[PDB]
Amino acid sequence: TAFLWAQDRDGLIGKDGHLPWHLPDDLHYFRAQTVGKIMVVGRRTYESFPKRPLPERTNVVLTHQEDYQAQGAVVVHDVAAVFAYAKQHPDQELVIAGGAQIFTAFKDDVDTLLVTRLAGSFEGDTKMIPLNWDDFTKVSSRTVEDTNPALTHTYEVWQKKA
Ligand SMILES: NC(=O)C1=CN([C@@H]2O[C@H](COP(=O)(O)OP(=O)(O)OC[C@H]3O[C@@H](n4cnc5c(N)ncnc54)[C@H](OP(=O)(O)O)[C@@H]3O)[C@@H](O)[C@H]2O)C=CC1
Repeated sequence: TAFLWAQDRDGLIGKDGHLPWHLPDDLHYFRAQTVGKIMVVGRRTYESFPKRPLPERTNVVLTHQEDYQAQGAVVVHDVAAVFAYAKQHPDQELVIAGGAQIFTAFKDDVDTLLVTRLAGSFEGDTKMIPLNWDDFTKVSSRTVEDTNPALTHTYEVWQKKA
């Protein structure tokens, strides 16, 4: 399983349950990556989905109550069950597009970590938590140069190391 997330250089992920900055460029990449794979997105996150719904994709909506019905994605209230499901299908890749609470709960045990850095900065009421360098290491790093300083960003991939 792999976790994909993006955060501002200053230390911001979003605000009012929405993305203050618009980067369709990076978003297209994320959408393409999740193609042919099962991904789980938190309900609060779903509210931020700027390009919804997401047809022709195995998306699952995460909610507190199993009884609650969600459209476009399967509703599961058991965090442990999702993990076991992925374990059952090792061949299938798992990608998580939030929410932050979900990220935190599964932050301690993640096989693949995806980190996106933004050259620009945005103001918001949500700040990203501290990252343990010892817990994870970067397998490789990629540099992307855009005309606008804010547009330019660096993409890196981290994996668990013994
Ligand atoms: N740095 C980053 O890349 C990330 C950024 N973000 C940003 O944050 C926003 C979402 O974060 P935030 O608003 O704090 O809320 P979350 O998206 O983290 O909220 C998660 C929701 O999932 C459901 N849920 C949580 N825990 C469980 C559980 N144990 N069992 C079942 N369902 C569960 C709940 O739904 P309910 O209570 O509504 O039924 C809960 O409100 C996104 O819209 C985005 O803007 C989100 C993820 C990652």
